[PDB]
Amino acid sequence: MNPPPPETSNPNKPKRQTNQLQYLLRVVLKTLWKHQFAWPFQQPVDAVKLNLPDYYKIIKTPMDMGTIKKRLENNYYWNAQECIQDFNTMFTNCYIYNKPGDDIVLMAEALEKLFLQKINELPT
Ligand SMILES: COCCNC(=O)CN1CCN(CCn2c(CCc3ccc(OCCCN(C)C)cc3)nc3cc(-c4c(C)noc4C)ccc32)CC1
Repeated sequence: MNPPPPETSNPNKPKRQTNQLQYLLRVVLKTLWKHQFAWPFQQPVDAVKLNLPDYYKIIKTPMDMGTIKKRLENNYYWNAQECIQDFNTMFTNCYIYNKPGDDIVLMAEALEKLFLQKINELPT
């Protein structure tokens, strides 16, 4: 079955808002979220609904944009790099589990290229 989703809150961690984290939520995440290809990435991979019995043997660090969105909304991230790392993990998991040329891989590739375009405009 599925593991519990990644934590989206950490009560022991202090919180702050930064210009880069605001930009990651309001521009980066929002832009990817509305993309034609976003739906498969808007929530944790559900291995029982999608019938993927080996998914969590192969992918031990799941990540998805629904989790990233809640993390941003909950001020879970202290450093903007934490959020960028989660996006990268999401994309890399997709490339590891699936085969090159699969529909989902070409969708991740389009989302990643757009992610990189938006991250390039991150404010100082
Ligand atoms: C270039 O390409 C052209 C454009 N693409 C297309 O036109 C092709 N299509 C796009 C839409 N896709 C949605 C399908 N999809 C979803 C949608 C959410 C969902 C829907 C139904 C469901 O359960 C009901 C039962 C459903 N059962 C019968 C399938 C549970 C979840 N989440 C996915 C995660 C994964 C994935 C992730 C991420 N990492 O590894 C894997 C595995 C893969 C595919 C996924 C299909 C292909």
